[PDB]
Amino acid sequence: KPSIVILGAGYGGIVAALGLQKRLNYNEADITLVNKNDYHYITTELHQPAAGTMHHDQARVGIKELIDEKKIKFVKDTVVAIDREQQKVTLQNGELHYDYLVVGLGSEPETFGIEGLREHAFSINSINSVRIIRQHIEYQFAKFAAEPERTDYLTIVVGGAGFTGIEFVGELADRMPELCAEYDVDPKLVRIINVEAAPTVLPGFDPALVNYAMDVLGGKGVEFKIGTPIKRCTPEGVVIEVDGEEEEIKAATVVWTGGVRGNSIVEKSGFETMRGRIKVDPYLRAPGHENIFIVGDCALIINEENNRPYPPTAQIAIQHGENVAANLAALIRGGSMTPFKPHIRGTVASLGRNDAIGIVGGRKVYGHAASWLKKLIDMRYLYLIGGLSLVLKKG
Amino acid sequence: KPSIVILGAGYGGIVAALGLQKRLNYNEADITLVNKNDYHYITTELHQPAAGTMHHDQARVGIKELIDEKKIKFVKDTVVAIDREQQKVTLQNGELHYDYLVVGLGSEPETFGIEGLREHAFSINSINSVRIIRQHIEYQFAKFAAEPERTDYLTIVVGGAGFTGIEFVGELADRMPELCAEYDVDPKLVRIINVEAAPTVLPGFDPALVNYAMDVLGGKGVEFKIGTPIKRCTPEGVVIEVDGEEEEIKAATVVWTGGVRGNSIVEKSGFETMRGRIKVDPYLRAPGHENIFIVGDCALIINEENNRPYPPTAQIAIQHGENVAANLAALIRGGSMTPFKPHIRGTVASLGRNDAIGIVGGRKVYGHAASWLKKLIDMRYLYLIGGLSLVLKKG
Ligand SMILES: Cc1cc2nc3c(=O)[nH]c(=O)nc-3n(C[C@H](O)[C@H](O)[C@H](O)COP(=O)(O)OP(=O)(O)OC[C@H]3O[C@@H](n4cnc5c(N)ncnc54)[C@H](O)[C@@H]3O)c2cc1C
Ligand SMILES: Cc1cc2nc3c(=O)[nH]c(=O)nc-3n(C[C@H](O)[C@H](O)[C@H](O)COP(=O)(O)OP(=O)(O)OC[C@H]3O[C@@H](n4cnc5c(N)ncnc54)[C@H](O)[C@@H]3O)c2cc1C
Repeated sequence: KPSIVILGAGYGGIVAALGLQKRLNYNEADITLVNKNDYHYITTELHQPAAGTMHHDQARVGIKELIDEKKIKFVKDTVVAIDREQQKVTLQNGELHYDYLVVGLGSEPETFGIEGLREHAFSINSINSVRIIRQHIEYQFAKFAAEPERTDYLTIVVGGAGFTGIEFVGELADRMPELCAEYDVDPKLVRIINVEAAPTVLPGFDPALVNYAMDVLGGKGVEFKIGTPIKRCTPEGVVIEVDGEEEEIKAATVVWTGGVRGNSIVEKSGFETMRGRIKVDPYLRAPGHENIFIVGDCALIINEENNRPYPPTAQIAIQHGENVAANLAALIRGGSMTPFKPHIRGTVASLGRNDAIGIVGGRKVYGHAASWLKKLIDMRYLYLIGGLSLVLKKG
Repeated sequence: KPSIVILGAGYGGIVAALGLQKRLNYNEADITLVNKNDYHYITTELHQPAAGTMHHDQARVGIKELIDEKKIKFVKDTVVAIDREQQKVTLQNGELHYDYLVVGLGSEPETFGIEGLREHAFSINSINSVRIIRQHIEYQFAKFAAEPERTDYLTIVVGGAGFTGIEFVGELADRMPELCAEYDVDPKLVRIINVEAAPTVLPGFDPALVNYAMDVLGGKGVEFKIGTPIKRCTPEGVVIEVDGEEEEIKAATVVWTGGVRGNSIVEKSGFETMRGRIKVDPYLRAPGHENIFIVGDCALIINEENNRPYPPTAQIAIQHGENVAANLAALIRGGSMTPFKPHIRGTVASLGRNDAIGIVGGRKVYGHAASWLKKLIDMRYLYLIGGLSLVLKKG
C-alpha cells in the first residue's frame, strides 16, 4: 500500500484529494491530507468578508464534511519543512513519511522589501486575516465619532490595483453606506485610495474594461493614484512618491494586494525556485523528483501562447488538482500518465456585489450579467467539491 | 494527587517551581523539586568566581530560602535515569513517580570528540568547578617564583571565543595585576590565549562590537588565535593546527568554553535528541509525551524568523519556566494551554568588571553604560526569584 501525502487543503490539494477519493477505493493507498486548519477556504471570495460584505463562514467549509474518512486521513497541523532525501515532512506536532507527495501550500505575500509594508499592512490571504481586517476597519469607524478631527480613521489605502485590489475596493465601496450609518459617519469624509506603482489601473487588461471599472468605482468614491509607488509604510499610513517627491497619506488602515510569492517553505526545503515557485515538468512534478507533484500557487508554468508565466490562479490550481489525481491513480494502478493541459477559460472581476467586468468565451461582459457569470462560475467549484448539498448550502 | 516532578533547580526548574507556587493553592498537586545541591547558582555569573573577581557565595542562593515547603517538597539528590514507560525517575538514593515531569537538567560540555578535552580541560559550569579553576590558577602562580623557567604556569588557554570565552578572558585580564602582585610575577610573562576554531572572534555577532572587544582585550594582554582548532589536549597544554603544522602550547591551565550540549541523561533515557536536546512541541512538551515538559538548555526551539535554532540561554530558559508553570496549572484544572512564545530581548557581554559590549533596545552599547545595564538586567532575575530581600542580599 503506497503512502500519498497532500500538503495543503486549498484549491489544488482539496481537488487532488477529492479526485483520488473518486478514482480509487479502500486499501489501494494511504492518503493523508494535511492542513493548518480543519476548514478549507474559498480563497477567491476572501475580499468580501475582509470588507464585511459577506459573513466569513460562507467562504469556508469543513474538510471532514467533504471527505470520506475511510479513504482519506485528515491531519490538522502546520508544516515546517520537507526532507526530500528522507521523504519525511516535519510538522509542528509530528512527522509524516511519503511515497508520493503533493505540495499545495499556496502563496505568501511579497512586499519587495518595501519598508514597513510587511509589518504594518494587512493581507487578504486567510479567514483569520480577513476577520482581522474587517474588525480593524469597524473599530476605526467606531473611534471616529468621538474624534471627528481624525479623518485618517476613515481613510483606507489599498496597495496594488491588480485583480485583487480592484475586487477589494469594490467591496469596500459597496459597504460604506451601511458602515457610515452604523457609526454616524458622514460618507463625504470617507476616503478609499487605491495606489498603483504602474502607469495604469489593472495593468495587463483590456482598457475598455479598465475604463468601465474606473468609472464605476470612481462613481462610488474610489480614488485612484496611478504611476505612484509606495516608498514606505507606517502605523500612521504610507509615504508615496509623486513627481519624484515624497508625499504622506495618513491612513489608519493599509492593505497590500500588490504581490505574492510561493510559500517560503518550498524554498527553505531546498527546492530550486523562481519567486518562491517551482518550474514543474509536464506532469506537474518537481524537477529531480518523479514522485513529487506541485500544485496551485507553488507551481510555475510557462504559457506557450506567449512565453510568459501563467499567473497564479485558482482556475489553474483546480486543474492541477484534477491532473495530479488522475495521474496518481494511473501510477497506482499501472495505468499511464497524461501530461498537463491548461485549459484557461475566462475570469470575471467583481466590482462590489452588483457589478463586474470580464472576458468570457472570447467576449467582454459587464454589470448584472458579468456578476451572475462569476457567481455561476464560482458555484461550479462548490459543485465540484461538495455537489448540490454545498451549492445549496451557499443558499 | 497529581504528582509534579521538577528535575533541576536551575533557571528553568526554579522559575517553573516558583510559578506553580504562585499559581496553585495547597493540595492541588504534589510538587517535588530535585537538585543535586541544596543551592541554586546564578550560572551567568560563574565566570567571575572562576577568575576570582567575585566570591562564589555571591553567585548562589539556598533553595529552601526561596520556596514554600508546604507547597513544594525539595529533594537533594542526583538523577540517574528517567523511565518513561513506568513514569519513574531513578535517583542516586531513591526513586520518584510522576504524573507530570519537568526536565531542567541543563547542559553538559560538548568536546566534539576532541582528544583529551574532556579529561584535561576545565569547564565553567558549577560552583564547585569555578572554585577549582580559581584555586588551580592561583596554585600555578604560586609555583612560579620558585621555578621562573616554567612560564607555562603563567599561560592560560581558553578554548572558544564565543560569549562565555570572551566574558571569562575579560575577567582573567582584570584580575592579572592583583594576581601578579600577590605572587611576585612579572606581568609581561603572563599569557592569556583565546583559541577559536571559527574564522572570527564572537562568530555571529556585530563586527563593530567584536572589534571593540578585541581592541580592549588585546589592550590588556589577551592574545587571539582564530581559525585555529584544537587537535588535542593533555596535562601539559594543547596541540593546535596552525596552517598545517601541529603546534604545541605549553599551558598549565586549559579551560573549555567551546560548546555545550543537552544533559546526557535525556538521551540515555531514550528521548530522541538533537545535540542532546529535545525539539519540543509548541507547549514545550517532548514529542510523543503529553505529560513531559522540557526547559532551559535541554530544550531546542527553532526560530521561524531565521530558520536556525535559538541558542541555549538563561533568558529563554526563564521564559520556558513561566510558560510551563502556567500551562501545568491549566492542565491540573482541566483548562487549556497557551503555546510558547519567545520574547528575546538583548544581552550584554561583560569585558571584565568595568567594560562591556551589547545590543539593547536595538542600539549598540559600550563601556561603563553597557556594564551597568548588564548588572541591572541581572538584578531583575534575582528580584524575580527572591524579591527585594535578595537584590539587597547581593548588595
Ligand atoms: C481576494 C482574492 C481573489 C482571488 N480571486 C481569484 C479569482 O477570481 N480567480 C482565480 O483564478 N484566482 C483568484 N485568486 C487567486 C487564487 O485564490 C489562488 O491562486 C489560489 O488560491 C491558489 O490555490 P492554492 O491551493 O495553491 O493555495 P491556497 O488557496 O492559498 O491554499 C493553501 C492551503 O495550504 C494551507 N497552508 C499554507 N501553509 C501551510 C503550512 N505551512 N502548513 C499547513 N498548511 C498550510 C492554507 O491554510 C491553505 O488551506 C484570488 C486571490 C485572492 C487573494
Ligand atoms: C559563564 C556563563 C555566562 C553566561 N551568561 C549568560 C548571559 O549573560 N545571558 C544568558 O541568557 N545566558 C547566559 N549563560 C547561559 C545560561 O547560563 C544557561 O543557558 C542557563 O544556565 C540554562 O539554565 P538551565 O536551568 O537550563 O540549566 P542550568 O543553569 O545549567 O541549571 C541546571 C541545574 O540542574 C542541576 N543538575 C544538573 N544535573 C543534575 C542531576 N543529574 N541531578 C540533580 N541536579 C542536576 C544543577 O545543580 C543546576 O542546579 C551563561 C552561561 C555561562 C556558563
